[PDB]
Amino acid sequence: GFVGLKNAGATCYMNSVIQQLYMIPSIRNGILAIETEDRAAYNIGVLRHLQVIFGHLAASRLQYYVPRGFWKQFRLWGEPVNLREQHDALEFFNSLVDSLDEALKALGHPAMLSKVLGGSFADQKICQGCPHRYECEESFTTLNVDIRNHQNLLDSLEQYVKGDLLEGANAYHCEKCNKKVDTVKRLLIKKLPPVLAIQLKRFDYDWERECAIKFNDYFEFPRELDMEPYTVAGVAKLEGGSTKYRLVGVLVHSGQASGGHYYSYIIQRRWYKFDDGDVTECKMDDDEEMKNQCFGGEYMGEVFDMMKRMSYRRQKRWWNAYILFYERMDT
Amino acid sequence: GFVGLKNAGATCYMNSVIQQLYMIPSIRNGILAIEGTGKTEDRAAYNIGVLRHLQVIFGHLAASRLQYYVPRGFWKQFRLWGEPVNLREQHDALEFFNSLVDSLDEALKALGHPAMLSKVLGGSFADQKICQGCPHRYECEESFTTLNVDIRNHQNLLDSLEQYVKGDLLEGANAYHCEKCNKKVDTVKRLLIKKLPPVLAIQLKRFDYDWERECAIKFNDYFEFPRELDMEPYTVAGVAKLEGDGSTKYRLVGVLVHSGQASGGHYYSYIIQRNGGRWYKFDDGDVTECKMDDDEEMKNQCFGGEYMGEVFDHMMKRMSYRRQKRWWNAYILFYERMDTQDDELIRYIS
Amino acid sequence: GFVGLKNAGATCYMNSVIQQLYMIPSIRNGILAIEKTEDRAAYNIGVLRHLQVIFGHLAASRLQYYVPRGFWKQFRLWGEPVNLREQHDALEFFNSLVDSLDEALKALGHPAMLSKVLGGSFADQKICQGCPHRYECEESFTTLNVDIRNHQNLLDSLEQYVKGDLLEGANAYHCEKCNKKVDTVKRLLIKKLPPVLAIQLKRFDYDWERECAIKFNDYFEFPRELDMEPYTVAGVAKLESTKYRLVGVLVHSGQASGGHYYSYIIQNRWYKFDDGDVTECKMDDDEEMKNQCFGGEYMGEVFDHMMKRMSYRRQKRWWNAYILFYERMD
Amino acid sequence: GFVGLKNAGATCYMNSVIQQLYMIPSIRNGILAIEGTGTEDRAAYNIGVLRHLQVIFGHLAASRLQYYVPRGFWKQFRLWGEPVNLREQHDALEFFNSLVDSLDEALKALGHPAMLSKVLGGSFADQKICQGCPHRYECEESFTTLNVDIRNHQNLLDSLEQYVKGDLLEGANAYHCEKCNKKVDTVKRLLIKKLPPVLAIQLKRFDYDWERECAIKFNDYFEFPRELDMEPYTVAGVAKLEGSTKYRLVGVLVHSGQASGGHYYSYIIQRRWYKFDDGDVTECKMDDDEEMKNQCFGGEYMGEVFDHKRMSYRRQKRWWNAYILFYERMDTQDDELIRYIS
Ligand SMILES: [Zn+2]
Ligand SMILES: [Zn+2]
Ligand SMILES: [Zn+2]
Ligand SMILES: [Zn+2]
Repeated sequence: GFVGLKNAGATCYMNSVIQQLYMIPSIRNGILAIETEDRAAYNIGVLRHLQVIFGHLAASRLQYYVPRGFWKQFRLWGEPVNLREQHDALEFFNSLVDSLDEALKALGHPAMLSKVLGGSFADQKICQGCPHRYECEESFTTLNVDIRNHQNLLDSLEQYVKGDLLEGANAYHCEKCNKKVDTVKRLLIKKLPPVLAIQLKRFDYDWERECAIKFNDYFEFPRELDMEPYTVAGVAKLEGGSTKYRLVGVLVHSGQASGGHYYSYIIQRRWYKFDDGDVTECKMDDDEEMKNQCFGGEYMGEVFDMMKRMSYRRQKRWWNAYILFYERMDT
Repeated sequence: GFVGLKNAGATCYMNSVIQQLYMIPSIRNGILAIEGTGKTEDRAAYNIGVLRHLQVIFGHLAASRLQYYVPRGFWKQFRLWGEPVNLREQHDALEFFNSLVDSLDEALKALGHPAMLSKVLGGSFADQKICQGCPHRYECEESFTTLNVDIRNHQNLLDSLEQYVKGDLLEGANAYHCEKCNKKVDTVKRLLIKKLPPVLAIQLKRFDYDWERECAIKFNDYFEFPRELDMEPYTVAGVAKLEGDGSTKYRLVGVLVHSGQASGGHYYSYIIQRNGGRWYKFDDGDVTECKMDDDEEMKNQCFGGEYMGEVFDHMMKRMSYRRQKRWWNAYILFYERMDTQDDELIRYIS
Repeated sequence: GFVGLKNAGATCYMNSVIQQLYMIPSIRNGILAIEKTEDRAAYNIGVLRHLQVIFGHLAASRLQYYVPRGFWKQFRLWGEPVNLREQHDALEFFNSLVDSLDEALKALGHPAMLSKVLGGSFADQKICQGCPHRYECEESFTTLNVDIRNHQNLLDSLEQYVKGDLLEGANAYHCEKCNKKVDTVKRLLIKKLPPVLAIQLKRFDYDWERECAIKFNDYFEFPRELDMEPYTVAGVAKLESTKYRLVGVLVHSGQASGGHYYSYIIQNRWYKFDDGDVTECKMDDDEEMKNQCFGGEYMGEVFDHMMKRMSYRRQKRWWNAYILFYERMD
Repeated sequence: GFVGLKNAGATCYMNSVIQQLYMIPSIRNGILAIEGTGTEDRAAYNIGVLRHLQVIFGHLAASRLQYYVPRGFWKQFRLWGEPVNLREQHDALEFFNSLVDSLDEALKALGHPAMLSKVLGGSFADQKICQGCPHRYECEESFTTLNVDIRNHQNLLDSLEQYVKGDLLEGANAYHCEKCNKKVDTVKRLLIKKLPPVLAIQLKRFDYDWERECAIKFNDYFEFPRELDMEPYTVAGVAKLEGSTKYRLVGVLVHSGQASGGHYYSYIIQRRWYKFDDGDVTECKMDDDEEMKNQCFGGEYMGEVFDHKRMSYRRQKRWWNAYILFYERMDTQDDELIRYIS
């Protein structure tokens, strides 16, 4: 079927992301089709080394490719990479796509990854105690959604639209009126990308225990997604080109906040599970299995040990979806 | 022979502002030079109406033999954020100023000219976020027509201008989200001045609300400001010079003063006559002479603050020391840059 | 009870113009309300100041004429010093004077008054006939200069501004957008109309053969009432206030190089301002208007030989209107 | 390598200009960066023009195909109101003017500056220096190209000089000084007030002949340099004699053949030269001065013609030659071209 990627030590965060980029036809074919002084050669070398990986992923009959070249080339925000250290896979995704678009521009090409993954918000402030309204465009490569106060994607996406009331003491300063005014601040989507990448905000820091911490809360997301209710236009239609998406990719994280393990479930343009060296078949077409493998949450574990005693302990599903990739229905 | 402006009832907020614009030569000569002046469709005519009536006023200020002019056309024409103006009601002089420069600029643009008041009065900040726990830095441009400085927690202009540069440290639980690193990171948020205007209008933030009393209030705190001002330490260049990667000097030309309570009270303008061959007090219909060249008078009329009043009553038989507040003080400072009729404000652009 | 102005030698061109500006209410009262490149600004304020003095004496004093010694000393024509015995073009004088007075005001803070009162503009239009483009720019004017040699009356020569010139054939207009020559009408419409409209009859020119300036004394009639609408941007556009009354005729009499200037002006009734003497006149009557201002040839009836010979000879009326001043009804 | 553009019939005038615009980086990256594009008629029209140029620039940057077929542009584009017959030849400069005007209108309407006017736009100071009187008259006149005379000069510098020398309005044809109210001998000249970042220069090779009822082409010899100093033709430069002003040649839009037909193509420099001839973008020897001369300067030569046997020698014209030169200023992606202004 497919070709894997060897893990150097703790580079599943590289693999899980690359493999997801590889499986977007537009980025695969885009990258393979390409014929401060140090930074320019760096970025091109990253693009150049990604090409090689893409080449071997298309070509090879071997079960996995070792990307020794990428590992030596890659730097994460300038500094050198310890291949035994785990890193935020999103942080890695952000560093790679910047560098690729930097590398393309540097060879007089149009910014591909920004085009395929880039959207923008209309940041709207509607003043309620005065007639002023303010908006600026703010760009995004990922949509970052709340996991701790919502149980599914649609509800957390609606939070962008609902906004926050800037009120009383915490009121918005209207520049024109020269006063504090009660005001809705919300974010609508102005430009929807051909590929919509969504981060489930599962990671944070525990002050009381001096360490990074993972929220494994239950959180569900659909196979088909309609973004119209969250767009500028859509909200205008309510208030007085394709807006539909299908799930194609799930980047999972499994284990602790500091370490743990990354892998990627992806559709064949059925579902395959890309886990470092081994790209296996899986039941992601089944909804219960989608639920157990990705939605997270608690359950009652039924523990046995030589199977003589039976314990019943609350367990966390510590394996769950971190990043969702959705493809626009006209793409 | 300076002409005043009639007060309709509570219109000193218009007069004080208008007079300050009239006395900026580039604006005066710019506005008077615009020919062809004499819903979406409604607003372009409205805005040109505003421009037209200002031209008229400016005309009479420049020419009339009278002690004052009565700008009825303007009063009838002017609408503050849509609503028609009740001439008996006091308003924030800065609101008025904002509404007025916006309308003028929109009139001039509709007529193919540049946004004159935005060119003369407009600057811009560089809103810089400097991450301390990661190598990232984020910058965006934000325009301003007025620079707004804190009066409560500072005692002079220079120190409160320094607050823009010193910034605020976004830390701990309140830490900045670096979107590339995808984590909370300790960060300095600050504003440096990117573009300095030929005329720099400065708001002393003297008004707020009291929830306990359900009324607007005035902070009459002491606050001093100099006659010459160097803006370099607060600019992008000047801070880049200090860190290691056109005139920046300014002369005080005007003080728009507010006197009395936050709800009502009274506005008037002290302004320099820009001359080759001094200060005058423009108070609605009477433009009187004044001692604003002297620092002690400047201090008493504009710097605000508390003092000990020698109060005399009981047909002069009782002297009492009561603590008093100077409720008359500077609200808006006008500063004019040292390298300041410019032909390029009148030229067609569209 | 009007006051005259003394002629220094050949300064009737000054008087004729000054007296014509004195009788414009808005210019009189405007001037009377005003109390290398460094010397230019100081020169101009001298000129304004000195005119104010003349305006002062014309109104207040009851002498038969004023002598403007200071204005003579002060006034310079395009940098150079005035020779008080040298005749000059009264329009040159007018242009140099209105420039100076507006330059003086602008420096003193006031707005340009004379430009306001006398200034108009043209929409300089080019209408391409062989392509769809049109080009318009705005030119300004203090006087309107009309052809006299090829027209017999004011309305028809004003009409010439509108008729324009056809830029055709080998002399065609380059359309900048199309990048080729195209047949084009170039015309001037009046964009802005001044409260006082001043109009030049183009009577003077040069004769290369004789090495001297020429005067054309051709017949040329002008009405007491003028409608300017047909010559305006808006009037032409409608078709495809603006009313004036005559208030002053600046006359020139005699030879082109020398000769003599005086001003007929309305008070209610016409008065002839001729240097020191301000006699009354019959300019209310149309035959006098015609004989004094319109020019043209006539058959002179000459008597000589102690009244024993009558001979008929063609004669030119060498006394005629040079500059008309019209005031806008409002 | 480079992507060509398909000729629709007689649309090499479109392709030759577009390609030259595509190769100006500040225009390329400027046009591609404009979002929100993807009397009432003209606002939609002009934005449509911009949008369809964006897709072309899209395909020229991206495509691995040998040429792109700009079907959307052909449907969209109108020349002075009328729909364009794709079989008709047109003046390449007439196309260029219509296109820059339209792009500037689209941009102004979207709140951005007039990009093409910022990059290609200069202005003259139309001076009139009265010699018989102390008056001087001056007005600003904008230009999108410099138009230079080919017939009475042999090279760029001498014909640029002509602008400075001017015409003497004298004798009966003397200038009317408004202030002096007389005719006065006067120099009328055009000096360059503002120099653009890209300088487009028209060589005036086309006119009408009245005898023969048809358009004609002057193929006279006219040479131009690779490096060009514009200081002596500017206001300040003449003010000396009484931002960089140096330019590098980056572009030559050539016309080949008859006045009313013929063929356009574009030699453009690689920021080494390349020949953009509709669908085929080929290497060329434009770095060599003999090749520059033979391909662009025009003029007559002695042709050596061979037939069967027969070796005749007939005088002949180079009917292939430069029409429009594109020079790029030495101090020239600029964010201030894409900022909001309205
Ligand atoms: Zn407001
Ligand atoms: Zn960071
Ligand atoms: Zn045309
Ligand atoms: Zn002259």
